[PDB]
Amino acid sequence: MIRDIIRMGDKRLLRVAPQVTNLGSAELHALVSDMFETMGAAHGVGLAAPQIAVDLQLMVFGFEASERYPEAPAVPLTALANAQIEPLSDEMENGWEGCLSIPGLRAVIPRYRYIRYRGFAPDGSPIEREAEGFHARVVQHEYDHLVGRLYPSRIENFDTFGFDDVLSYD
Amino acid sequence: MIRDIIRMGDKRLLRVAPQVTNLGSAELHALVSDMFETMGAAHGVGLAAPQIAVDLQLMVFGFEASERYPEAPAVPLTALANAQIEPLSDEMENGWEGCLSIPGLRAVIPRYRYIRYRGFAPDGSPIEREAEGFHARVVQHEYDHLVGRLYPSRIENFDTFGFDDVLSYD
Repeated sequence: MIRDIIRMGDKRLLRVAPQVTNLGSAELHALVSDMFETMGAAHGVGLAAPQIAVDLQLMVFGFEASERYPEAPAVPLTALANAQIEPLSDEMENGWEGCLSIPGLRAVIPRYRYIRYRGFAPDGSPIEREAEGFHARVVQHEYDHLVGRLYPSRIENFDTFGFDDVLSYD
Repeated sequence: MIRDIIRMGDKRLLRVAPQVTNLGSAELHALVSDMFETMGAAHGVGLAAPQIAVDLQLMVFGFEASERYPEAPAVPLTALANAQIEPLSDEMENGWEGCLSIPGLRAVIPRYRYIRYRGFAPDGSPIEREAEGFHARVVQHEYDHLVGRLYPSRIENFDTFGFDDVLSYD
């Protein structure tokens, strides 16, 4: 079932979400399944549970081909609960971000180029991966949602913030 | 003639506009007349020339009744060239701003509560006024456009930034 994606301005995206405590549950599986479906219909690369108004530390992401990027490399389809993130270097990198809670817009955002993230698959088994570049950016972006942060508050260069159909920054 | 209002992301809003040097001209009068017409059709409270892609230090503003505010007090219909602004106190005040170059959105922005602004009416006669509150905010906002600045880059509290139909901040 496709959920409504709530848009920026909705208090519910400002919350710090509590942990997922029903790993392996049929309820949790139904929720993630809805998440992938919603992300897919909206052509997202990632989706955080608070974006469909569920106050949980849960995100889905990944894709083979993005209509949106387009030529970002493939990121594996992942559902990850109780995400915690550590950078593996100080190196930052600028890239375009957008949000389905913010349709039409985009901006350039510095993120860590190299991270390890840790958490749980919905069946309860542990996930830990090192990631870089676009992969790492997506997971940093979705994580911010879990902690009530959106991308505008990370913009350093405001010249790069605008509507997707109007921007012409490199 | 109603002009297209260009939207955020358009490089042309990032420019520092040169002075108006054709005061009293029929050309300048036609341009301001278009500006008021455009502002009116879009229900704006102010409009800066760069927002219709004319690279000049010129702004129009004012209204009796705003659909948008609504209950802001009346600000007189003013066309002002070569605006220069000075604050008359250090007192800052938070209020909602929006932009027709940014439709759907709004945020709370600190501005000086008290300013003097100076410049020229289109016939060339000098204008200098002291203004406060909403009046002052409008003129500070339009001025930023002349210097290639938009409101996101003035946001301090990102919780207050969102879509007009979704926000519920006080």
